[PDB]
Amino acid sequence: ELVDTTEMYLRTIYDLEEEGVTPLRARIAERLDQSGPTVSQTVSRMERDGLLRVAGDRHLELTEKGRALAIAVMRKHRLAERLLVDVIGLPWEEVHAEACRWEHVMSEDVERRLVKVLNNPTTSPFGNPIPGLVELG
Amino acid sequence: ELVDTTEMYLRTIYDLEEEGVTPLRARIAERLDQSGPTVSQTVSRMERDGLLRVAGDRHLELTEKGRALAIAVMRKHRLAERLLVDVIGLPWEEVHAEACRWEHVMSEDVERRLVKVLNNPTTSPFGNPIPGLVELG
Amino acid sequence: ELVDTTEMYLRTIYDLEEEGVTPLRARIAERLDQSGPTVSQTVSRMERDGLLRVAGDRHLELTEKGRALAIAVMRKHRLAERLLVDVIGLPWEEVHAEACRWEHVMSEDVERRLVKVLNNPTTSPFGNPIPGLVELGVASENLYF
Amino acid sequence: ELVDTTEMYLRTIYDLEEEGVTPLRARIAERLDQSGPTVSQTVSRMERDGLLRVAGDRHLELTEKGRALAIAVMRKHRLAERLLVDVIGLPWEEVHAEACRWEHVMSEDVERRLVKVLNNPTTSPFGNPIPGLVELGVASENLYF
DNA sequence: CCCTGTTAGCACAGGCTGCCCTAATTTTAGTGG
DNA sequence: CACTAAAATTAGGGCAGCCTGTGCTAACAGGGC
Ligand code: NI
Ligand code: NI
Ligand code: NI
Ligand code: NI
Ligand code: NI
Ligand code: NI
Ligand code: NI
Ligand code: NI
Ligand code: NI
Ligand code: NI
Ligand code: NI
Ligand code: NI
Repeated sequence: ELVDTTEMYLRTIYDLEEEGVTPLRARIAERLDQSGPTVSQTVSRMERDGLLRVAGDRHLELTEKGRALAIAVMRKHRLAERLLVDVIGLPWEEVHAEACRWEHVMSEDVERRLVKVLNNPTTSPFGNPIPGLVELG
Repeated sequence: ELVDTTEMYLRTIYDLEEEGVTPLRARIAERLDQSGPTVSQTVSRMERDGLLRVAGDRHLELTEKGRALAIAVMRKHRLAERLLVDVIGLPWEEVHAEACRWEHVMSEDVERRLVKVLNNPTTSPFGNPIPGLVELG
Repeated sequence: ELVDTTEMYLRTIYDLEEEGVTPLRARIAERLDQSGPTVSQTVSRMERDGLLRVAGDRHLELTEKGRALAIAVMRKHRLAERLLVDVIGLPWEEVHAEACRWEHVMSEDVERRLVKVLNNPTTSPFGNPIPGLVELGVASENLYF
Repeated sequence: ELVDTTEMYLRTIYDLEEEGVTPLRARIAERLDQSGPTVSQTVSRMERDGLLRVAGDRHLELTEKGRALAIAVMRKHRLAERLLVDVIGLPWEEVHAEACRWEHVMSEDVERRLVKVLNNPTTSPFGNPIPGLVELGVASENLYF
């Protein structure tokens, strides 16, 4: 359903920072409609796997490793949204729902093909900036 | 890694019908590169859920329900292939692999849009036909 | 350590009714020594599961189902208490605490058999009446004037 | 359901030593009707708490600490079995089941009273030896050749 | 040997509920001003 | 009302202990070049 739990967690956190709200496990429990214990356990794993940390104040902070992955996903997300509006012609309202699944399967090759095809876009079809276009190459 | 195990088993069984090769479990192990025990388990799970059934000769055959579903995943896989070649301009030797993943996240909404935008396609860029177009709408 | 939280909440509520005190989430807090937030949360599950209802004036009331269980656990508890004292010879100061755990594991089969071997007791050795002997299936009520 | 998971695991492994059957997580899954992943996760927990170790060949081996506790539970189990047969008269088919729950709530105080009241039983009504009475402190090991 | 499969025993990811906590805050009830 | 003590909630956790899906090797079974 999430298609890829880990990435959804990484991207959910990114969203939170973007939204200005403090990233805590409760914020994720709500947004992904999953039990409290599920988020703790999924986050533990991501911690175990050097993707993030739970600070002393229980703040969620991404590691360099994790922030790299998170960016990659948001980048695909927003490239997806673009592709869906400019080219495919999917109605405004459903573009996000669709991209939420696509972000998890697009390769970086297609990403780079989209940059060309879509005319060096720098923003989602909503004003939202596209992260890490530089590292994409 | 398959993204969707079930759907991949379905499309694989479909491919085997298309190619006219005898549909055995050993056949799914080779292509999906899993172990005999692994594919037997998963198959009997799909049997449990009424997607397929093992005959007397151990022939895996799709149910009514299971056939429909497969057609739909093949429809996606190949429309994805069209889009990746005709529009995105992804190199040829990589379009399948990419669409192997995209097939599992595409919405029918996106499918109907592809039909229009791709100018009523009937085949993947590789040649093979695209099924389920009528069922689509 | 409670062994069964739910049965203990019910039995607690029943002790309180026996004793005369109004049954509030806050009494359970003090009896079972648990945090307020915990006691409210546990009570929601029991409300969810149809064991009790929290009334408009915050009173805790047992449902037919809840009351049934309450008695069945009390009955188990004072039977165990009889056994331990009259048969097993455990020192008094431990027999309640023991019964507090045994109450959560004893079946109705054992209970019935206990009634016969203890020569039809009607009270725990502390004197407190054994409830639910009728619904258990081993006695009928016959009034004396 | 099991009343206390850990103790049931310990006791089940101890059971498997008695019958001389190889102590694998798979056995536990079967006997307690639980999924493999459940027992695996729970066994890690008990490893982590010094109750047992998982050998290189996956054999489950009780640590001294886990063993003491397991004997202590097995002892309660069978003491309770004697009590249910000799004294209470619970039907045979229901006795182990009842004991399977009693084993988890009986104090050692009760175990010692039961040794007296049951005239120093050495065996459960099923024929199986009651282990750990020396540790209980009611007897002394003396060897016969 | 090979092909194809089963049976027995694992791995880990990724879901869940029950039941316990502090802290901080808020709400409900009654005394007294 | 005002003010407070008891009562309860909000907010964010903890840990134990359940589950199914989907992946693996080993060991073997039986049919066959
Ligand atoms: Ni911080
Ligand atoms: Ni979006
Ligand atoms: Ni997503
Ligand atoms: Ni056939
Ligand atoms: Ni293809
Ligand atoms: Ni695929
Ligand atoms: Ni009332
Ligand atoms: Ni008592
Ligand atoms: Ni109790
Ligand atoms: Ni060994
Ligand atoms: Ni037994
Ligand atoms: Ni037990």
